[PDB]
Amino acid sequence: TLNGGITDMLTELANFEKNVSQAIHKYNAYRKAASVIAKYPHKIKSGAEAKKLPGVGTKIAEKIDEFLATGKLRKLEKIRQDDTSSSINFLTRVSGIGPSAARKFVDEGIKTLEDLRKNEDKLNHHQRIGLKYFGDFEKRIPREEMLQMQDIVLNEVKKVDSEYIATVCGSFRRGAESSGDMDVLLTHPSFTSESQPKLLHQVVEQLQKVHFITDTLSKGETKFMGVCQLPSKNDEKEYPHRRIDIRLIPKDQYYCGVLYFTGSDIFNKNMRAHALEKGFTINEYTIRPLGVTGVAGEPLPVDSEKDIFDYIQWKYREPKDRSE
DNA sequence: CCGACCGCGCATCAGC
DNA sequence: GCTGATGCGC
DNA sequence: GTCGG
Ligand SMILES: Nc1nc(C[C@H]2C[C@H](O)[C@@H](COP(=O)(O)OP(=O)(O)OP(=O)(O)O)O2)c(NC=O)c(=O)[nH]1
Ligand SMILES: [Ca+2]
Ligand SMILES: [Ca+2]
Ligand SMILES: [Ca+2]
Ligand code: NA
Ligand code: NA
Repeated sequence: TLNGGITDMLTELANFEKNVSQAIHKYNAYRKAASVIAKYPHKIKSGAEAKKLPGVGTKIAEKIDEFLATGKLRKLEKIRQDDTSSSINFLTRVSGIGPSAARKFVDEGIKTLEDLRKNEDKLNHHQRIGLKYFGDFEKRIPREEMLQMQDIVLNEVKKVDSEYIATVCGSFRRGAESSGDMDVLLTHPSFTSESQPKLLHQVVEQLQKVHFITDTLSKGETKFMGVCQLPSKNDEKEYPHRRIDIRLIPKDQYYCGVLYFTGSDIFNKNMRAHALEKGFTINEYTIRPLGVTGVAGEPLPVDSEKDIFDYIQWKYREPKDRSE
């Protein structure tokens, strides 16, 4: 919490730009600034000092000097006191309510969870589920629970067909102590770029059959987004409901997918910048060679995460060591 | 100065 | 009925 | 809002 007041302020400004101004690039600018400042190992003494960090520019340096001298930001103070902005900001915490729906709801006097619960007819299916689990979806997931969730998913997937490959990615695969949701990448040897039906559906159905998956936000042939819950013992309290995504990826793009969806964002960026310096380009699907004039060639064969590191002559980085 | 800032799968809607 | 645009999440 | 061409 060296500069926790500054990072809190920048995050509040970010959330305002995202939810109220509908300016996703300023949201990400403020987020970027807050991240580098949370990494900085000194209590910032001036805006000029922070401005030396990448992502901190002139207007953020100005806000830091105001916050340092006064302990507050009058832009934020006015925003907090604006009832419309505060209601729009709150409503976007419902999964499925974005800035457009939030503003539309607030315009017609729908401002609170109660107002939403009163107006289920004006909600689409996703929004109804987000409202249903409003508190649960904002809880984090302890790693011990993730581990238990991974066991169910891998086991039920194996039960459908032994040849499925399922990998839990995101912050969990990087070894985090808690996760926000569960990210599952699924493949099968029979599904390639140049190619069985219902491959995702059968896994989703089996997980519903054992009452692990409890709700569906969206589902198609390659991506499922829904809700799941660990089973409870007959004497203890039930578990929170959890967000879970399952994506079906072709096997020849699978390990590029695992690489991408493990992250982190900073690590992917560093790994792709290094790939370029070696004459390769990595995206979420493929690694391709670069010709002399920057033309990408055909995708290279990838049987594992390690193959990707080998191509660019990088020693394998363990998922836990991929924070950057 | 000024354009880019990831962009795609799914759900939903406006227009044909 | 269809297609393309958009909101949303990530 | 920040960055870079
Ligand atoms: N789960 C998920 N992630 C991404 C983004 C990629 C790049 C990112 O470094 C990596 C993990 O991002 P994610 O939002 O899952 O964050 P994570 O590190 O898992 O933290 P948390 O979810 O809070 O536990 O996946 C997606 N694609 C685009 O954003 C996606 O559809 N689903
Ligand atoms: Ca995640
Ligand atoms: Ca609950
Ligand atoms: Ca993408
Ligand atoms: Na939302
Ligand atoms: Na997330």
